[PDB]
Amino acid sequence: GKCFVGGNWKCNGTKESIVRLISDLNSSKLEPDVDVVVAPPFLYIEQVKSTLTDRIEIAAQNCWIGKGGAFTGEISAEQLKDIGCKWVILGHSERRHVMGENNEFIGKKAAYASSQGVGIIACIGELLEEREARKTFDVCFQQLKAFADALPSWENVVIAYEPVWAIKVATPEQAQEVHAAIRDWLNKNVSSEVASETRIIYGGSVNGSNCSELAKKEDIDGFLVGGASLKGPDFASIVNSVA
Amino acid sequence: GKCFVGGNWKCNGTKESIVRLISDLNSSKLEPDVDVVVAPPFLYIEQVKSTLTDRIEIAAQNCWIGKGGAFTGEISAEQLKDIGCKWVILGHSERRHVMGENNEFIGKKAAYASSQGVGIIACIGELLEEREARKTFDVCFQQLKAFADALPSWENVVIAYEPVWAIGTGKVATPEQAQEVHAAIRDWLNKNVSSEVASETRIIYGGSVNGSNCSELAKKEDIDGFLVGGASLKGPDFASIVNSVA
Repeated sequence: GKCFVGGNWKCNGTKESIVRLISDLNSSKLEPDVDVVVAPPFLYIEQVKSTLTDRIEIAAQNCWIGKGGAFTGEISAEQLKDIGCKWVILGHSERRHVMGENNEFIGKKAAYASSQGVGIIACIGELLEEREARKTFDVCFQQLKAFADALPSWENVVIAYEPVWAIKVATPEQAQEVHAAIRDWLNKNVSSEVASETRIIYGGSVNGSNCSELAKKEDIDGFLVGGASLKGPDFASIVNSVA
Repeated sequence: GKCFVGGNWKCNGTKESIVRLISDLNSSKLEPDVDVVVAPPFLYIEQVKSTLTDRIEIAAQNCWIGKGGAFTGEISAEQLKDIGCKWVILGHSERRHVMGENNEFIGKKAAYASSQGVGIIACIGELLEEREARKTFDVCFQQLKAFADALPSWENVVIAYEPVWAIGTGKVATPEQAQEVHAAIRDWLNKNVSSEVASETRIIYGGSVNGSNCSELAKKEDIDGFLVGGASLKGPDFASIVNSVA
């Protein structure tokens, strides 16, 4: 098994800014035993695939619930396959909470994307109001079950825990607390082999100056990086922290 | 005062299929003095921009309500401007009725994309039940109002009337029915915005347009062109639709 670091560029970047980011990612020294993924906005995925080192695999940030057709504005998983993505981010907190995506909806995307041979970065996490109600685990478990009930296999799936409730700062102990509970849930509700093989990555706010103490935690297998992924040096330091 | 014909490819296409569609579009002869636009899925916009005749301008099919940032999965209007789009489709019936976009949400996108210098294809239209209740105009007028209240300028705005019962159903509106609504839209613009906006703004018909039925629709006084769904995926068919509006 290998640790996993994904860079979610979110809704950011231009042709010019992405040339510079690709330049700095290409010149980075990245340790070889980490799986590295970046997720550009749809428009720029071809430019990234063409000029970024093939040591880094490419993810998209979303897809539609089913095959293509009369869904203006949407991108299908078979199109993600066609353009060269190996991964798609599903259930990101911003799509759940700004954009209203519910669990059944996200579950349909996971079933369909995996059916097209695209890996899933499956995002889960609870709001501040839910943690306060002592429902951290109820919410994360309900979200995991929706992925589990839809997926044909866990082989090409990574789980990202997003402490949405922080937005204070989550401690490495609070992060590890959830990652352990997630891995336990897999053990009890899927299998022992899935529980040990599935990477569980931390998706709270992470940069090159706070990743090292999170990386030491037993059930933190890497990171889903937000804003720090827009800068080569910061991102490379996060990659190298889990090597 | 030019007619306007847009092709909405929707969620369709691969590199390979789009090569074939681009080849067919490049090989057609398009009558001059028609604004022609195609809307590829986000992934393929660069490939289209690079290899499709620059006679045809490029649209995107959606964008976010405001500037970029922490909006995973979304494309901002300044990114559309960066990549070479001159138009974005907003308020398409599929985003309203399948994906839940409401009038105010759509209006925010329209205002923001306009602020980035991207043209608007503003879609309105009524459901089968609403036409059955004789609310066609109520609904269309409310949808126009939401665009008019949000838009800080009507430069580079085109209105697309899509009778939702006609999208992908093969039940095209008759030329008489379409003309009736287009006339009402233009009168609404005359009364509620300005007579300059009313006479200048292209009002295009969407809903099962194909190479057969475009000629009689194009004859109507207030139908200024088309927003083409399924037929835009076939190069020769789309070219005959462009050529109908001369």
